[PDB]
Amino acid sequence: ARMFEMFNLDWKSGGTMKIKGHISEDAESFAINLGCKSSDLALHFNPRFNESVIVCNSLCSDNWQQEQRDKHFNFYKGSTVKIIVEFLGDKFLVKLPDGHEVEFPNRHGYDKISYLNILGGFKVTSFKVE
Amino acid sequence: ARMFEMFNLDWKSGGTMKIKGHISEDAESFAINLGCKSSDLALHFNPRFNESVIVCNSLCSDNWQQEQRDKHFNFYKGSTVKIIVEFLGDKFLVKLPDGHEVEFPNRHGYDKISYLNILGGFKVTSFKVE
Ligand SMILES: OC[C@H]1O[C@@H](O[C@H]2[C@H](O)[C@@H](O)[C@H](O)O[C@@H]2CO)[C@H](O)[C@@H](O)[C@H]1O
Repeated sequence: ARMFEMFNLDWKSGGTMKIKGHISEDAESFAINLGCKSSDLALHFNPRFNESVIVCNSLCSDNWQQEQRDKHFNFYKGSTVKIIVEFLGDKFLVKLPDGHEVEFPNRHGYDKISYLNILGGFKVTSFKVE
Repeated sequence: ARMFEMFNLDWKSGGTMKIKGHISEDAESFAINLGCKSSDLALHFNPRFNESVIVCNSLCSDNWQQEQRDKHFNFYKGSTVKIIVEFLGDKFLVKLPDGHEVEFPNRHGYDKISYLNILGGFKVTSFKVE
């Protein structure tokens, strides 16, 4: 379910967002979604424990686009983790705890991200945006 | 007017929450609301620029209880402000940047808070809950 939702971010290129939180002992997945509203997302970052893969995708009027899969998966159920997202113009970059970077294109050319939600087995304990 | 909403907080007595953010240049008020759901609030903390007062209250099934008004008002439109809230057994203590504390009684004897929202002219930039 919906853990966290924020509206009216005014997050722009050069922006950095730091999300720390607890992954449920029973999690099968969680997602950090960034866009302009629930049905329009620049970045859906979704670690999936069953397939041991991080899937990224974008959502356009509630239509999912073509996903990207990263098999560098060092997430653990029951743990507290820090995820850093950077809004880098033509792409998003997600830095993981092990220092791996997941890169995802800013396909639809957002210049501002106003909406965030976090769903699934992830309880936010710290959030910072600049 | 809804800016930030979290569910499943699992925040318990002895916990501390830090909410720092930017008060809109054109803000008239903002509110930090903590409780069990949007209709049952242990704490509604509402600084109002049109009255220069902080109104506090609790909400019991969409009924407001007795207001507590704090005339100590050192808030400024357009500024960034850090607010700390401590969940104690008898009360919520809200620590303000200038050292003033607002003590609001824990009228409904909550020992767990699962719901937070922030409304109005306040953009969170740093949130932490423990
Ligand atoms: O008590 C919190 C509650 O206040 C409402 O506004 C009040 C106002 O504080 C009071 O002085 C006047 O007599 O009645 C108003 C309406 O009941 C707000 O509507 C609500 O948002 C809360 O902030």
